[PDB]
Amino acid sequence: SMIPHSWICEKHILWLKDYKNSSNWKLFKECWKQGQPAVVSGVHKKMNISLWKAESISLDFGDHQADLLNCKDSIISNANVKEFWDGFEEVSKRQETVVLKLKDWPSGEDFKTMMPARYEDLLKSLPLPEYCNPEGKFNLASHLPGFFVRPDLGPRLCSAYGVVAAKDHDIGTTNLHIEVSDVVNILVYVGIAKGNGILSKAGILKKFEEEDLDDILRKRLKDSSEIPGALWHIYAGKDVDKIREFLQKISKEQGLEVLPEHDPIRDQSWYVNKKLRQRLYEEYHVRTCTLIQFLGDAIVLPAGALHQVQNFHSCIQVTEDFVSPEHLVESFHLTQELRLL
Repeated sequence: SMIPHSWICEKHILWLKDYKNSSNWKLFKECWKQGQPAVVSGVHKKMNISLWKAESISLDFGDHQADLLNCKDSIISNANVKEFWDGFEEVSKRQETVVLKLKDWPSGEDFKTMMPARYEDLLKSLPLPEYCNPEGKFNLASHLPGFFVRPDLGPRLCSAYGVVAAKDHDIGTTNLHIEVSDVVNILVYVGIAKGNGILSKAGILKKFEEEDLDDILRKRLKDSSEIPGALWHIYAGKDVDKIREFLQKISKEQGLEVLPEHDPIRDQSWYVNKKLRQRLYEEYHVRTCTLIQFLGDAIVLPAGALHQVQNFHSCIQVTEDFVSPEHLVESFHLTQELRLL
């Protein structure tokens, strides 16, 4: 009856250590009720390696044109999809180089229909299936009529460079934002970049080690079988109002503050860098949870939580609005009353 686990971020996040343990949902249930996020590690061991590599995604889907975003300014880049992928692990092939992201490509029904093998593999591999799989007893997603859920309810593939080559840790690959539904975020591929004098795998490990981490996290990082990809900062949903007030104030101390009653959280315009996070804590006593997402880690966030992401290596993440076996009771009404209003 043992479910291997620990807590990280001063007991804010449950770490389920065994993706293979079929009772994970029993412990998750109790922490989730309290609004605690969770991380399930090792999900890449269930997944089909060959579907999720950059090389295979690039080959299979490289013919579809899409916009590339420069993560520093969120302006659409001149780069096309082929040049994006060419630069994923080869810094010399990048447009100082910039941090590009291919966001939500593909996503929603198109992910399901145009990448059906990946979609099938995702379904088979989702952790906490009672809560995250469409057929889960506790997942309402498939059940709620149209009006009550986000219109974009579905899987999303995101791929982006790490910020390391640009040498600019003020860049977020995912800016601070709120989740309208519960979501699970799986890091499915980590690409080590080379070229143009970029810091090596070992130097990037050192860069991870220089962050303010929990003892538990540093220990994980010492394990050469685990591959760290991205740095996350996660906020409790109950702190949303204070964070918004803080960013508005910071916006006013800059220029920026022309428009009245702008919502910097809705705008998705901020990456809250180290200096700002420190200032936020002092001024509002809002704590930052720091996580490192390693390959195979599935980060499970409740509706209302806020987070931002900064890839260090190149990363491919798949997100699912996160469905749910075993509670034909709880989360089979967060899309039984949520497709619907």
